[PDB]
Amino acid sequence: GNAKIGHPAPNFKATAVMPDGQFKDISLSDYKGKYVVFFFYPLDFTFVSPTEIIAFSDRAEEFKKLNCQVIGASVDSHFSHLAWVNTPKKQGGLGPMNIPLVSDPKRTIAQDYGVLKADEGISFRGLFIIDDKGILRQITVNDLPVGRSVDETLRLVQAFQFTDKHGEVCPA
Amino acid sequence: SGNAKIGHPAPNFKATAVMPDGQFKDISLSDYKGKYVVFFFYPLDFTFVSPTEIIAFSDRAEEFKKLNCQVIGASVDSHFSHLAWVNTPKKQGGLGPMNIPLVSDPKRTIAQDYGVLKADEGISFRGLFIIDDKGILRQITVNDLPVGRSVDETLRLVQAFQFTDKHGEVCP
Ligand SMILES: COC(=O)[C@H](CO)NC(=O)N[C@]1(C)CC[C@]2(C)CC[C@]3(C)C4=CC=C5C(=CC(=O)C(O)=C5C)[C@]4(C)CC[C@@]3(C)[C@@H]2C1
Ligand SMILES: COC(=O)[C@H](CO)NC(=O)N[C@]1(C)CC[C@]2(C)CC[C@]3(C)C4=CC=C5C(=CC(=O)C(O)=C5C)[C@]4(C)CC[C@@]3(C)[C@@H]2C1
Repeated sequence: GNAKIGHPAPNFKATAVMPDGQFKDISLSDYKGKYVVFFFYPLDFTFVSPTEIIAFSDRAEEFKKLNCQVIGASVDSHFSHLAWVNTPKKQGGLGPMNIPLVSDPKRTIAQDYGVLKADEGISFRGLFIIDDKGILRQITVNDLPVGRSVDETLRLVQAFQFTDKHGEVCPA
Repeated sequence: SGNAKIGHPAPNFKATAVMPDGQFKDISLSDYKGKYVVFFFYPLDFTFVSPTEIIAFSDRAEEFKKLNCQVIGASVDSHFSHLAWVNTPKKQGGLGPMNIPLVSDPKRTIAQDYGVLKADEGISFRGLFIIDDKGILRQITVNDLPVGRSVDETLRLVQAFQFTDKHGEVCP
């Protein structure tokens, strides 16, 4: 792919299901000025991904406190995303979301980020930390069965922000 | 770039390492078939963030041994540089005695194979790779230089891959 540490993260423009339940076309560049956590999950209506998606959504305020936007993505259609959002949580659904969920039906965003599982047209569990200038700072890719940690993601975002500011602090 | 792809054999290498007993030995990734491997790069010796990471993995090597997991560190520095850093006591800014081997990659080919060579600076990013007992790459982690890695998170991942290896694999 085109995701390289220290280089601009690949832009994308894609339809997402937004927290209000409506569809909107969004771009990574919409979020310049904020840190971004951009994470891929394989498919809707699965059993490892909902733990991650719900954790990032439940804890969205902790990312907001770090001026950090979280965005999820999968190759499944935006209609499929909303169907899972609208599935009651007690039946295995996501429930209302605090983060947008991008649809990548052409697989070009996963390819751009180097996380397409080519023999099975879905993304690996890629997670990318992009700074406020659009520069890629961190790459995480898990094989399909193993999920990610919101605690670890917050540790990384905060640490990148602290090290960003080091030489810019008052010299008193 | 690089040849490190999830679900494919992790790129083999054969290189000089400083072993835990303080002596040089030429080792290969394939030496560790039958065990999980955590293989991690750091930018160069005698630095300031890297020793904290190296010493943390070394100090906690027994937690990986309990998981039948070998930890291996690497950088582009010469094998003599590694030994001098080990031979410098921790209280004077060195590593002190190590429980993990440290691989030397002076031709930069291992860093290139794993896709973590930083262009025109001749050093690796903070790459970390989880390789299963069959030699297959399961996890990719790459941090930009200012932010270190977590032993807790690495153990979480190794444990999670070993957990999911227990159910549903092609050979009963
Ligand atoms: C007329 O234009 C202006 O006033 C502009 C601002 O717009 N100031 C400006 O250019 N200062 C200059 C000339 C240029 C910038 C530097 C060299 C670098 C930072 C600086 C050492 C420094 C950093 C940290 C605080 C400081 C004092 C505090 O009371 C405090 O709370 C904080 C947190 C001081 C100690 C005040 C002086 C300081 C700002 C100087 C002085
Ligand atoms: C499949 O080959 C056979 O069963 C032949 C008869 O044809 N038996 C055979 O060699 N038995 C022996 C001698 C004895 C039985 C054991 C020790 C145990 C299972 C085994 C590790 C094992 C399990 C799972 C697959 C395997 C290879 C594949 O290509 C595959 O798709 C699948 C799903 C392999 C890796 C092939 C070797 C394997 C069968 C050996 C070898």
